[PDB]
Amino acid sequence: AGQIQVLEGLEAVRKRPGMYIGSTSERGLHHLVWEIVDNSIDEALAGYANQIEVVIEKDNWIKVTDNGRGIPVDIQEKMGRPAVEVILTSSVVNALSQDLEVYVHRNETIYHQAYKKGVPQFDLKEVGTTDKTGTVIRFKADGEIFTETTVYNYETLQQRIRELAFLNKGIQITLRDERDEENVREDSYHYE
Repeated sequence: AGQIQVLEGLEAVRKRPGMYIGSTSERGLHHLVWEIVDNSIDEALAGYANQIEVVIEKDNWIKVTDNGRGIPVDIQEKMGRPAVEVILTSSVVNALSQDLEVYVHRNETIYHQAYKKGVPQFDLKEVGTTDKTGTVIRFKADGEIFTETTVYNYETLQQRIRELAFLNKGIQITLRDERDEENVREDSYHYE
């Protein structure tokens, strides 16, 4: 029933995306970034993170990295699935992305899963080791949903990132545009 309810949720979000994120215009595209960054900010507010990095990657992928606890990976009695899988298969960003990848650094281990339109492409796997904790989410917005544009505006991202750092003092939040490898721009904000 659990995994059935997952698939139905994905279908629901992709049928009426504007009901979930306000619009499928440039505004809604940027809302994807906010949803992910908001979750990292909660982890800092909980006492466990203090650095968030947003990278606009080649072809308008977005990568958001935080140094929090890592999304948990323990198998849920609820779903029989890893917690991270449950969390990400119920995410609007994941549903509205053509592709999305997660790397969790936790338990001295790096765990990876990938998704398309919210559907896991393989079971969560151990890919490496680590001495850090945190979460990396990389996604590519689905152009079948975002029919006007899938191109981010640096100044839009910058203005809100600066506002978020000012509002949440002590969190370092960095924005980097890597879309043109010959001119990489970075702005980093850290209030008191």
